Amino acid sequence: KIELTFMFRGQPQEQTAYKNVVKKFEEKHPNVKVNIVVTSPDQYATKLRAAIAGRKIPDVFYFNPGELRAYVNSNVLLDITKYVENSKGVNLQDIWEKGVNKYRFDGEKVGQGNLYGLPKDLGPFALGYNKTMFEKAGIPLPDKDKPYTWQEFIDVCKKLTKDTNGDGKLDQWGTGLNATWTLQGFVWSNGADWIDESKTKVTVDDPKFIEALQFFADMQNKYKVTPSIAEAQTLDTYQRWLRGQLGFFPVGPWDLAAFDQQIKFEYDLIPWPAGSTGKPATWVGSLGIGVSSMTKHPKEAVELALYLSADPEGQKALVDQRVQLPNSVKVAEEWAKDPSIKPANKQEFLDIINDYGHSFPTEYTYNGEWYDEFYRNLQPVLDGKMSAEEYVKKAKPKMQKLLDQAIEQEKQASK
Ligand SMILES: OC[C@@H]1O[C@@H](OC[C@@H]2O[C@@H](O)[C@H](O)[C@H]2O)[C@H](O)[C@H]1O
Ligand SMILES: [Ca+2]
Repeated sequence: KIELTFMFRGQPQEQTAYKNVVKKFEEKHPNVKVNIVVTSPDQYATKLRAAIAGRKIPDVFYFNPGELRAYVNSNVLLDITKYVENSKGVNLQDIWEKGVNKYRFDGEKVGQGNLYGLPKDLGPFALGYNKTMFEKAGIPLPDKDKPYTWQEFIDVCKKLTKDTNGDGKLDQWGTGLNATWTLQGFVWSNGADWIDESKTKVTVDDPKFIEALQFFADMQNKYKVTPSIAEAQTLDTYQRWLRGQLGFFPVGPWDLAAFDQQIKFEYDLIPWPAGSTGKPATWVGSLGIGVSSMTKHPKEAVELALYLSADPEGQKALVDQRVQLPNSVKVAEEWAKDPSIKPANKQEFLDIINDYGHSFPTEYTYNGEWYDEFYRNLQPVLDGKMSAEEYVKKAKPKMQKLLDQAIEQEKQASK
């Protein structure tokens, strides 16, 4: 007799996994029916923004931690603190503190106070390598703890780049990294960032940032350890990694089901190569599961969010279906130590969460438009048509104006 709308995003395997777990929820709560609105990851932001613009908000939905403050100011998210406190034996204290705290807001700052969402997951973005490829080539395996230097990384990528079937054409490459998701680690491990410590000034014109961005573009254009521009257009590097054509490619826990189904070679996880700091860097993603401020059924809505985030049965089903690592810290630690579950070094995921992972810069700002503008016009750098130095000088004032507006608009919306 109760109906909830649950809006979310995922790759195909994730959609299937969450749809299955929602059916489990419906079995446990036969009086609640959940109507699903699901999109691809790239389509999600536009569809959720449209729902919010029309004040027709789904009862339960994924959202970006960087939107928390804005969503609170516009009364989008219900304060679910009391519903969670009164809930049957769930203890958020077993859940990653870093995850829980992204969705707390005390009226002034994120990280403390009332709960406005529950963590879907934490998403450490690790580096994978193709072990089959290394062993066929006779190249010593990467170390599981000590990062390659950038020069060492290029050296091995060059050794992996070859014509394996002897037809005269390269058909295997060291890597093929997507700047949207992998530039951050090179920037951060080189002691740079998109914005300063105060999170109010754009710093992409830092020589350290420029060096990292130029090195990144140089993998394709100068060192030539990737498929060509045309080859990547023909078949993107994610697909080429699945087919066993690339030595290195990132791995997130959300990839594991897809990789189980499609990857036939052996692969394992390693630290990212490190720049001038000598310390590896990468990001830890997260999404929140929120409840509409306007929902007619707040108890049931929070029960669904809890079932996906913290309930041992709901969580076990998600982890079993290989679309995330456990939200419970103790369960995650035991998971990582189980050698029957691959990759062998899935401990690297926890090392990222605990030690060397960072947040996206937009998690700190009121909106992310300033950062989207950096990426919007980045491709000529990546394809060698414009230098990193020339681009960041051009982009910086456009980014700064947008960041300044985010800062101001925060002041005006929180009155
Ligand atoms: O394109 C391959 C895909 O991109 C990387 O993941 C980035 C991002 O994170 C998830 O939340 C979204 O599904 C995805 O677009 C990974 O390399 C791979 O999943
Ligand atoms: Ca060939």
